[PDB]
Amino acid sequence: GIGPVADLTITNAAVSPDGFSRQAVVVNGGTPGPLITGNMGDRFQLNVIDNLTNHTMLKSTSIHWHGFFQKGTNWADGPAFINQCPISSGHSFLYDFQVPDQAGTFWYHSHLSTQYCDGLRGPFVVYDPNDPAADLYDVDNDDTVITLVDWYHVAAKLGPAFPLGADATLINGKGRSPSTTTADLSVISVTPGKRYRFRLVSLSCDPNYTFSIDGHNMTIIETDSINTAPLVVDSIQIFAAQRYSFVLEANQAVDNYWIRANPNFGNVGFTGGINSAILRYDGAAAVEPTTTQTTSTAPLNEVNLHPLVATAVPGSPVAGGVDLAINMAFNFNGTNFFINGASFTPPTVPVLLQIISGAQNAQDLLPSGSVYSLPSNADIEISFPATAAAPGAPHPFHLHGHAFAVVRSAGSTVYNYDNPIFRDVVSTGTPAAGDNVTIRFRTDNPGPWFLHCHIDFHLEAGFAVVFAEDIPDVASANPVPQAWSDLCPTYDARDPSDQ
Ligand SMILES: Cc1ccc(C)c(N)c1
Ligand SMILES: [Cu+2]
Ligand SMILES: [Cu+2]
Ligand SMILES: [Cu+2]
Ligand SMILES: [Cu+2]
Repeated sequence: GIGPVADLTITNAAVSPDGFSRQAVVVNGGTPGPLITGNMGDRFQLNVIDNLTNHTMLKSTSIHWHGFFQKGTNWADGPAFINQCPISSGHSFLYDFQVPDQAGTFWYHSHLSTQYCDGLRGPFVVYDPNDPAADLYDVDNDDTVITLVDWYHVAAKLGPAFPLGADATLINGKGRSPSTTTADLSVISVTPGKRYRFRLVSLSCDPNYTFSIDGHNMTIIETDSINTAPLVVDSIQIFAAQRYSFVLEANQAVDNYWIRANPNFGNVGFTGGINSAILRYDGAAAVEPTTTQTTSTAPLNEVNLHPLVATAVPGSPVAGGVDLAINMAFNFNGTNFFINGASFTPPTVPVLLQIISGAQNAQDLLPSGSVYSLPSNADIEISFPATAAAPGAPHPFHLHGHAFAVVRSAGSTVYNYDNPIFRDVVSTGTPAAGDNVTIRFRTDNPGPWFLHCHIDFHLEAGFAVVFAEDIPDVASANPVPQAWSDLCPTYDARDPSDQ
């Protein structure tokens, strides 16, 4: 892939991953952006060159590196109006951060409005030179990365506020729509007897996917960048922005096998080969598979996921047994989402800048009602009670700057204070199951961090909140480069359309 130091030139271009031509936001020439890679400990210097020209998809841009804690570099997190002002067309900005005690599968994508739905998204992998699970597989490179994308024929700002289905699922950049069943599919090669570490990443904007491979099992060894105890699975339900590394042994008869990624809504099923890709054993003919899907008897269940290494759940083994506990009461009034009676709306001055400029607490920070103060070095517990007042469930919630422990998973009434996995994106389940997904984390990273549903269309509608973590240490902990301090002046000078 493209080493720790690289340029990411953003432009507009007509594209047709599913056979349908449409203008989009492209990175270095392609929508599923280029795979970015590096090793644990590597310093990353990703220069984002904004050469966009299309206002309707927004000439401005900002990029978030999903999963990375960005400790000491809160200004490079990406969230527009949270940690920075957007980059302006004709300008470039350098994201320069280090990745220390982190290694696994991630991705990058615009964090400006719904722009990542229009194409600014790509996979990001950080290898571990001494990976604990290295002995469990033979191949792990550019070809074992699998990306899932919900592709729309209509641009994000031109279609419905809430699409309710993508025209086609893209696996590794390719796929078919009910109207383009002869479009080329992605092919993933495996050689007999070899074990592969496949890195499954959802770059989705709304759909969650039920992923499976005909005739093959899958051993999960990673969830959202956290090393996981090996778990043999039949199928994987992956929500927006989640990731899973699973080992697959090419131990079946040399042949072509269907790789399925069935979305929860939109064009479901596999008629005409949609929502599909191809697993091709060396020696197999270049033809479509004809293998049949069988019933899943070992579905992945988050509750069955455990950290590879013993990792203590912050706080105490009791409900609320924590320093600060917060419940997120979800709501919707039609066009907009709410969290604790507030509907997020981007402030003009980015929250990081507000704090650097003197912001002393939650009351000062804007927008009002969407910011929470978090004391440093403390245990936090948050609950997301599924309420039908919030349509669109299951809502995958995401926390920036930290990995959290899922003490209670969707579709379960258990509270695990001893063995829960840690991850950064979690499904908050749904209301007939009486779900009440609950997570915990320790405030070990000073700075303002976003917390929101990763269904971009819901984020755009205000389904978000901001955590102002340890406000006093914020400015000192996150020194900002000149280029960052210039972002806002150059962005605010732009005319509404001359974006
Ligand atoms: C409001 C609303 C209704 C239905 C779905 C599937 C989403 N995402 C959002
Ligand atoms: Cu993130
Ligand atoms: Cu994200
Ligand atoms: Cu949502
Ligand atoms: Cu985010």
